[PDB]
Amino acid sequence: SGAIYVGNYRVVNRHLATHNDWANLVWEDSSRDLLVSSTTAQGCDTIARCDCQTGVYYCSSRRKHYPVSFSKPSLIFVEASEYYPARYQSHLMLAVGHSEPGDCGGILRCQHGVVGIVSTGGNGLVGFADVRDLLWLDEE
Ligand SMILES: COc1ccccc1-c1nnco1
Ligand SMILES: [Zn+2]
Repeated sequence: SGAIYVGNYRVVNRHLATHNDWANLVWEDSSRDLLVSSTTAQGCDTIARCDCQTGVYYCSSRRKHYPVSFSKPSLIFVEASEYYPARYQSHLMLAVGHSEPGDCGGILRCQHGVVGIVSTGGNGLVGFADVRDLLWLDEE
């Protein structure tokens, strides 16, 4: 689990969104596993605006933050797992690292702020849903 709280937005994995998120929907995209809902209180997370490929992510299944190199946001095949079917996911970045389903929502951060959230895993890779292209999270 986990979310990004920027301005009056809450950013979550689409597959973990709650009824409240859907009842306060701003934007969602199945292809990216992202959903954004509106918040009553202002958040303080800063979204990275950059093309960094190094950062640190939170892995809840190890209670650890790991430094990682990560790839460019791309359209990648995600294999079937115990709880989820095989599908293509867009705006996905991969790193070599540990990820289990319950790690979804863990923050990836660089020196510029939040890059994205854990979204996929398998075969010793961790996949992150990028948010750095969603420039509107910074306004309105
Ligand atoms: C961090 O995510 C995973 C790690 C391992 C296996 C599957 C997943 C996953 N796939 N879709 C959602 O979670
Ligand atoms: Zn950066």
